[PDB]
Amino acid sequence: MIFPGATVRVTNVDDTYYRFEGLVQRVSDGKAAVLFENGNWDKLVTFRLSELEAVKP
Repeated sequence: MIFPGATVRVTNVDDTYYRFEGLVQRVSDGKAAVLFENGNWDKLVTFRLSELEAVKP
């Protein structure tokens, strides 16, 4: 149910971006590229779907 444009939260406690929320850019092969943003800072990271949970925008 995670699709491009959806907002997700990272749930893997061993990940740098644990609990960060970002926008899904693309989904393929059971993985999703997520864009995190904060002012002039941003980071694009690919996660396995099992490391992400859908949340409200």
